[PDB]
Amino acid sequence: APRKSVRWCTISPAEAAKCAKFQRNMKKVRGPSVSCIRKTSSFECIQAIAANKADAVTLDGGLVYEAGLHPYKLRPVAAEVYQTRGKPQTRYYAVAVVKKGSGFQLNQLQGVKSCHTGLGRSAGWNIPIGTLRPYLNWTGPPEPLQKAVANFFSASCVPCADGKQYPNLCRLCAGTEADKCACSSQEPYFGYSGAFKCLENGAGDVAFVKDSTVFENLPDEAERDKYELLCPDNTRKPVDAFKECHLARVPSHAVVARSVDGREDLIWKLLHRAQEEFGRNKSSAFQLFGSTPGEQDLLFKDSALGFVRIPSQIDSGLYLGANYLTATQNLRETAAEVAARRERVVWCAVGPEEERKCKQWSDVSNRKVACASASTTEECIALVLKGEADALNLDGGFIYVAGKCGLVPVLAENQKSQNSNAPDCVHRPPEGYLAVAVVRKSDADLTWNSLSGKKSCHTGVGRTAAWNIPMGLLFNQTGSCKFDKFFSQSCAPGADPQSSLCALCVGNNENENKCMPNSEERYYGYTGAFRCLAEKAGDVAFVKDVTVLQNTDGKNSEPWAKDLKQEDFELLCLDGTRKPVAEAESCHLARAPNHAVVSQSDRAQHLKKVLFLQQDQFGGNGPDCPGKFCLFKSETKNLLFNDNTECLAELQGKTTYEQYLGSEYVTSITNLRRCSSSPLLEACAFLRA
Ligand SMILES: [Sm+3]
Ligand SMILES: [Sm+3]
Repeated sequence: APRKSVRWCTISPAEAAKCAKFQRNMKKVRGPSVSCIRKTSSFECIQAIAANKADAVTLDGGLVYEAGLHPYKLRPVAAEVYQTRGKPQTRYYAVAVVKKGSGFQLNQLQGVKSCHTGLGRSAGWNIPIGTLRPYLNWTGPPEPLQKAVANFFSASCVPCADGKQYPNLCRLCAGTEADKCACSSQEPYFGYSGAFKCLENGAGDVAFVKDSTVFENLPDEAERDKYELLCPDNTRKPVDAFKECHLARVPSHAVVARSVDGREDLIWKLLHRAQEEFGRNKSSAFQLFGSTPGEQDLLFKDSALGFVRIPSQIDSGLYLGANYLTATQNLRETAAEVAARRERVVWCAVGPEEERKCKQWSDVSNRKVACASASTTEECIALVLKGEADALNLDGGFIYVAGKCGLVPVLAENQKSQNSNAPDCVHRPPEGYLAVAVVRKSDADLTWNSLSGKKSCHTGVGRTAAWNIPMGLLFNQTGSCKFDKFFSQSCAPGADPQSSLCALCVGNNENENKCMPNSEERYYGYTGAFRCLAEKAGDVAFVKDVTVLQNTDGKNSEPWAKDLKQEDFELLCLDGTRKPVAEAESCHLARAPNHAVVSQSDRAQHLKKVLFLQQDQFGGNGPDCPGKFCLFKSETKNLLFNDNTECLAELQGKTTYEQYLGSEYVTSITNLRRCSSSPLLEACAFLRA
């Protein structure tokens, strides 16, 4: 029954004392217990926990990142919350404080003495040095960045700096013999405050800090008018306009632990009660977010409202978020590397057959596109979220989540629709596709009204054509959320494998991977679903009219198909009517949005431009399609895009997810969520807040 005490990793004599007072205040409270291990730095604290020598340490963004790097695998368990001047947050602005009349503009920093909180943290280093990178003249990765900055500022006070090799980086540090440049509250200038003083005492001319710092020691407006903000555009404004003025915005500091056996469950209890037993003015016997006049920021960041518990799928990268990981990694990749990465495009494949495919496209384009894959649509969405990946094709069903995660649909898949297949596609308004209800005419007693407890084949859950529309419908008639209970059994990969919904699925040829949601599941997607009913594994196939068409009457030359015939298939129609496969126009459940590639709005454009190129060299009329590669072709296997894709088009202004899918569906979908919820939709829920 008992569960251990949280080992908290301190960093200087200061921290312990504080940690101390906490542990005891804690027990005096009859709350989960604590303890303090003792090392010398945040970087150290990391390793310690790594080797289960301890369990937690509140970390800076910059440090979180390192903490997540391979060997250690640390996770932002909890997040602090601060000022904002109004509505509380987990994001903070990174600035530059200089004394009125110092003159120099941010682009002029060469020659100035500068202050820094410590090595590698956001506000003081990560953000700043990257900004000024364009004036460093530093070979890149091969040549130590320390020497750069070293030689960029006349001298300075860099905590954790390797002042032996680059003494200039700790010159300014006012610290005793070895306390000098120490990487803890033993160095007076270490930390936000730290830096501010380093500027206040005239040591430096520019401090890189937290947006609240200044107000965090200048209680009197007057004093506050003595200083300013170096805005990235080259002007200077007042300390309280960080809002416009700032080098960057960066995510909150966080309580980190182990990828595995972190004891998350003990940590969060500790902090939760802590907010509650000694946070914002609750008692007077102790104060979490209160530190000595000697040193600030002990254990947590001073005057932090409190914490928020991060959801678990969140692993650092993500926590950070794109914008930050790129630049952070940017300070350790060559310019070349850099510009390289900016000009290309990494596509995110789901499943092997696809990666293969992405591999082709790669070699065919001469690397203008490269590849990033994984086992689940979710998965490739995250990757874009993290920045290992730029983009991929989504179906409206994933559009919705992607959109929830802040991504935007760039180009649309436009079928060789029918009117006039001239370069109309490009401008042609995406006209949609019909999700139909399919079964064996053979089996006619059957209707839409009959599907209670029968066999169903779904292309994928969380997808439109199949899942979304029908279940949504069924949701409208059953008044109940037990999706697995409706059809006797089912085939719908990405469902819980030990459920009926993944009952009728066949895993790859060697029957492995039952229910995964990708092409190995021979019953996955459009085709796979049509066959699941074809091989009669089930009775009702939720798919697109077109679907049937593509594999019957000798279309797909695959055995299971081969002798399939249009006439053999009937459409269930919303009024109990059944029709042949052609009357779809009047025999469908509804109209689905065409699929849509997507990425971070950021690259929105460049994404568009090279794909447009790629599509002029390899899609519908690809001068080289039947020749050395066809982007839009994949052996009735739908690799990357639908096999009938004429091309990809302009969204006719639909630029926000809602716009593209439209209110209704969107609403249709948000209704279902009342039934269920996914991991990533949740994740984002907290990140985008
Ligand atoms: Sm910081
Ligand atoms: Sm689809």
